[PDB]
Amino acid sequence: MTPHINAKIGDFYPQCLLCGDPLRVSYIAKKFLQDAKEITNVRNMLGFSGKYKGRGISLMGHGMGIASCTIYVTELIKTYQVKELLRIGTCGAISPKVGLKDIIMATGASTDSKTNRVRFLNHDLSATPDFELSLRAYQTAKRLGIDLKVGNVFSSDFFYSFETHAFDLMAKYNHLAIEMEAAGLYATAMELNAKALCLCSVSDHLITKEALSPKERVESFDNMIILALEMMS
Amino acid sequence: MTPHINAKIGDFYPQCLLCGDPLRVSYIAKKFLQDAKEITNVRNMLGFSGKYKGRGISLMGHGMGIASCTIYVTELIKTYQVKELLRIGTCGAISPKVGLKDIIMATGASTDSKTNRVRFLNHDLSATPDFELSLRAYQTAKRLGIDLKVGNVFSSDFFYSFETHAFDLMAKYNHLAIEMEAAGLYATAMELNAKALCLCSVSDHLITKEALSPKERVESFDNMIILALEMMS
Amino acid sequence: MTPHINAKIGDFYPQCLLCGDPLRVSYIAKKFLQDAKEITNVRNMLGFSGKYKGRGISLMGHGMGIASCTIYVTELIKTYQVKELLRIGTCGAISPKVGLKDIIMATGASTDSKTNRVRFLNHDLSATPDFELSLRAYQTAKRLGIDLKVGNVFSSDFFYSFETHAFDLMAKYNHLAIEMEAAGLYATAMELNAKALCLCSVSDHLITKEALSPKERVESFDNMIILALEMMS
Amino acid sequence: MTPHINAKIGDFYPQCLLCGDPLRVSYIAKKFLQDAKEITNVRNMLGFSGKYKGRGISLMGHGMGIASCTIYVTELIKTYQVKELLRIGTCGAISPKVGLKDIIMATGASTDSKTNRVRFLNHDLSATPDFELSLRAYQTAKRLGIDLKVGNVFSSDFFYSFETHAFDLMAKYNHLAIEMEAAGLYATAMELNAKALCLCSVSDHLITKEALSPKERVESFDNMIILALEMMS
Amino acid sequence: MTPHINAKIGDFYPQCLLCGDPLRVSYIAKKFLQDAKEITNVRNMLGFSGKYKGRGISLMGHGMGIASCTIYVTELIKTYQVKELLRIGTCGAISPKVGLKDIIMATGASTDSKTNRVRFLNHDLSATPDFELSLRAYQTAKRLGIDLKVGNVFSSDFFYSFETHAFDLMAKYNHLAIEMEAAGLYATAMELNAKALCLCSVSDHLITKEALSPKERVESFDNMIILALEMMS
Amino acid sequence: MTPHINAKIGDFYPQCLLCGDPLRVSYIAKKFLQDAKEITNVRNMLGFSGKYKGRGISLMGHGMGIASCTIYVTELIKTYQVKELLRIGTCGAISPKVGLKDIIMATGASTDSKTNRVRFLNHDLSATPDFELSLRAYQTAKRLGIDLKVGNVFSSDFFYSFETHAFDLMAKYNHLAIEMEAAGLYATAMELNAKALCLCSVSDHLITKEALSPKERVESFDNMIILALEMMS
Repeated sequence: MTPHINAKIGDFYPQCLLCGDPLRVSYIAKKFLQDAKEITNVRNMLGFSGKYKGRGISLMGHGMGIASCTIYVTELIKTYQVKELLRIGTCGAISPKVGLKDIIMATGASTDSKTNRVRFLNHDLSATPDFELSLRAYQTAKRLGIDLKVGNVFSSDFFYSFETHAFDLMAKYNHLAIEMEAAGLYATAMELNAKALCLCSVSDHLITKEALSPKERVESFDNMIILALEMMS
Repeated sequence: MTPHINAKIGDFYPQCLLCGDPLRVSYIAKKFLQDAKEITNVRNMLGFSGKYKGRGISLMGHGMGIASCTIYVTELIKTYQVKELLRIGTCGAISPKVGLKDIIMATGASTDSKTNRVRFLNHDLSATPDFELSLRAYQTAKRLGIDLKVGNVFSSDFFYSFETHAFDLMAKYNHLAIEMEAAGLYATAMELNAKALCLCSVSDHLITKEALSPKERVESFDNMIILALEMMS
Repeated sequence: MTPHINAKIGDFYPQCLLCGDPLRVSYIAKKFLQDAKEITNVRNMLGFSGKYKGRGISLMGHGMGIASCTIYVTELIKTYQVKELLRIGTCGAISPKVGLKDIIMATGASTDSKTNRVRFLNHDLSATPDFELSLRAYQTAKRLGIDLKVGNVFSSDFFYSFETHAFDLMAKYNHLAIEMEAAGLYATAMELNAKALCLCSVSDHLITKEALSPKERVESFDNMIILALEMMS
Repeated sequence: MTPHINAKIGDFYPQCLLCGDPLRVSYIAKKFLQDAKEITNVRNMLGFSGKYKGRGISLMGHGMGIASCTIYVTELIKTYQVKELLRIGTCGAISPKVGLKDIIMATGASTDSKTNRVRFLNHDLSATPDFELSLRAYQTAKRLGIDLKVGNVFSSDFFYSFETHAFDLMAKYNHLAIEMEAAGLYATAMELNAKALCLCSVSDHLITKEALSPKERVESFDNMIILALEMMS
Repeated sequence: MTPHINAKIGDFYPQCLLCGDPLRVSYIAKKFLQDAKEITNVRNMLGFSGKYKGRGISLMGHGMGIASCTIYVTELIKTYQVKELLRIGTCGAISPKVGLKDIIMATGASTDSKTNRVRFLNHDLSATPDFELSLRAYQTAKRLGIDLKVGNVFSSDFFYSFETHAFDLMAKYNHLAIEMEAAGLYATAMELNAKALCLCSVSDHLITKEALSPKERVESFDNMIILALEMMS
Repeated sequence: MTPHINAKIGDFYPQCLLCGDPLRVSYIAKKFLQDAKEITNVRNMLGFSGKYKGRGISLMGHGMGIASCTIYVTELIKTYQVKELLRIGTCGAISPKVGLKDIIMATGASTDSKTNRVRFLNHDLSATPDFELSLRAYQTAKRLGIDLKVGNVFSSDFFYSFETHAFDLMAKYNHLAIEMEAAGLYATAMELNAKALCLCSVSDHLITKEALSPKERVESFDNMIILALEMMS
């Protein structure tokens, strides 16, 4: 039905969790969902629909980077009628305000990409999440006793930065971490009148300088997963 | 002291309400504050300290445009130890999602200014308010029976726009109204680790050409003033 | 009549002096003009008309920053038919060629604002004054024996710069001082086919760190004020 | 070994073929490569090593967009010591000079990404392939009776473009087709002193809206796979 | 001594006239100077020294475009000690206020070049002439009976514009004509603390679409030549 | 017929060699062409037509910098029907891989000019030569026993750089040398559907500190001249 998703129209629930990693999506379906069905698998980018403790949710992989993320989110909204999108990914810490393990809620996503300038009159689009979703996250995290760190992230076109000298400046301006997709998710959701939010877990520390294995990036962040499932349930 | 404020160190309370118009500031002190004292008046830009329901509150004018607002906000934080800054004003609505008398909570401020590019590595800074402050506005509005319109505003360097043809695109991307300062207030507060939020009253609709009568303008601004004072108690 | 000026349509003389500070404007009206009338006071931004040595002249406050200055200058030209606009402001010296209280005529106003890029095809607009006003300032200063310094100024969106490391480069390219409005004045007068010039007196010296008090910024510049009045005769 | 590749150093041969779709990578391994072995599978992004006409060749998936392709290419060169990278993909034709089923050698990759301005002093990096590899492709195509179409491609951050009105201009400047990775592959190989080339098969015509059937796409893709393997052996 | 000038250090007088065309330079030496000596001829770019009414004056060709003009003016100031540089060039009028053969004094040179952004912090440099020279031109034109038209020029990288639709906008903002060098002459003299002015004679009218016809462009601009020689005398 | 060329239509052969220096063009005409005729001479920018091994070839000066090169290339293609344009210029080496008098073939021309962003939607145009011409150069160089170095060049608006600290980064990205016209030649040829290529001989080595005299820049590069004539045969 679209070039990158081979689900039937109607296979997605209106609420969808997203990860860049399709194997994290697969792990979520197996560990937390019942009656789960793989609904799409083009380019190995898996998506699922199932029940979290009796309530329907969908999961979808979005690949790495703003261009990849934009592709999947565009199709989810425009073709698959998805209304609420919650990214739960990984990020690299740069700020003294946060530590490893920490879950960050991104109230803004700054970027070194040109995509928002192309979208938005070559001006500065402030890429932001839906407020209702951010409120629901905060309240749920409180209810569950999960100490959520709240601020900006910086969404980069680079995993391997050319601007490591600038991390302190970013931290000063309340950038808690760097990842590579939130500004894409936020701008696409704004374009298309949908509700989006990004949470991310600090697996890696860019200034100290720890890094999780590929396996730990799938398996270490059950608290963030539970937060997402609970807030969309 | 500073070139633009003649208050004594210690004259400002840590929480301050801000408006563009120093006569709106004056109006607030004269009507709503107990023991209101004028604390500064350089360039006729007035500021006050007083009490509301037993709580110390300051008020400060910030003039028009990001550059003017930045001066005042920088001085308030760095010299006068202001920690929480709540800006209230009118705007020009550009979205069908809002109408006359609506109060907007600006969860992002986009801009055509170069100021955030200068501050932030020539990249896109997502200028955002403090989350706790925004949560405090939402909960207070709920208590007061105000239905907050939440979304982005666009902060322009132009009152008389050369890009009116772009207003529908702005509205498409969840910009509910146009004003001239919020992106500056937000960036400055991000730079300086202070808590900021902007609320805007819809007095004019730039698309529908709706405009409130001079009397209902006084009544609607009073409603927004009450919201703000209630938030700072 | 306009949102920012409440003068009647023939209240301004075609020749108008401008200061960002409405209290310097008030000072000038009281000390130097006969039959001076306050003609506007919206947002506490004062303007006056009266006579100097028999000839009508107007005075108008323009606030701080290009965005503020543009609002006022646009309205003075379009609504009030002002033909000649002479800013007599303050600036921060960055060259040893000038000292505290020196008078500078800006033959060009460079800028870190995006406003002229937005106005002018995303190209470089060289913001410049009317040559005949500049000629008249030079000749009037020689006659009065006031030694006018002549060169570029840099019109910034920042009073508190993030680029102090660049001030030497700006001084190398013949920028004598930094102020915040000249580029906006010049571009607005260019757009609207009006005659403009900016003079500024040095109120801050960024080499020497000496800075005037707010009161001194009103009172210390009679030579600049007399120069301005004399060139309008 | 890296966050995105779980192969051991020594697993990749120094020549590697790249495709965006890891299922395409799998197909090539299963049909064309002797002793095909899966060597990486992080995020479902498959990579393989095996032999073609006696020559060791590796295959690696790179995902969609410049940011994703940059991650994988950086790690293949800097960790896995890959020296020669040949990307083969589909593209959307924009030029009258090409049509469906044509194979394009990209001698330049233009872009709407900011990545190369970030890499390269905010100037214009002309992102180009290694000349000797491009010569090898030309000679191998002639030998195989492939009428190789040669020109620029335009590497976009957008699959769903906001600038379809510009496709004719891009075609005028010798952009034969649009894809989403070549500028990244080229700039990364330039940075890291590796040899890279991108070939792409026209699967869709973005002007006429004609498109190959799924069967027709696999058949045209096979010709390009043979070209790539033959030039690497 | 330089790659572009084969004059000996000391061959140039400190006052030098400049044209893009070395054959205009030749014409001036032969018609207006006594004891003229050709002092440089690298790339056929002729320069001369001679006498006008007993005073030493030099002449130098500078080719077309900001980059060519910058080469020669940098060399003249830095190697050859030239102190005063007066360009007497040709331009294409975009204003109704000017006609064929009118002389324009450029009080500002706008540009579509990136050169000034490269030189000046990526901001807007207002490229302007030395005020004393401009005063000297104005007084000398007055004494001679020459009607000097005064305003900005637009210095383009394009003789054959891609933006002819924008000539009306350029004219609105007080650009009387388009040429290709003034912004570079002015920026280089500002860099290097030298005095520079640009005069240009209208050879082409781009609005009325009228032009001088080769014959004709030779003795056409004697008013400008003499004005220049008189101001250096 | 054009303001910059006074040749008659049909005076140019369809294959043209180009140098910035019209005296190098003159040298080539006298030393290597039979029955050579000077065909144009406007602004001392010479051009010729003659025969090599009985085949017609033309030669044209293009001056210095992209704006100048663009003027002449535009006129040669549009008015004079020139189909194949071969720049044989000079350049400043920034890589250890090349020495004084080495011949570089530019497979891309990076730039600090704004010209290609003006041309190309504010995006990155990858400025590249015609492939068949580059193939011809390579094969012809083999035939002659000339060792042709191949890679990118950086086309600057500056001979005297403000970014000398960036040379090592340009070299890292496979820029062998800096010159000032190739990106303009390439973009113009791309715009007008013509075949172009740039070869340049090293006249300055910016790393080792060699620099040829003006005479050497005319006379030292017979190998490059012979290569160019033989490739047009």
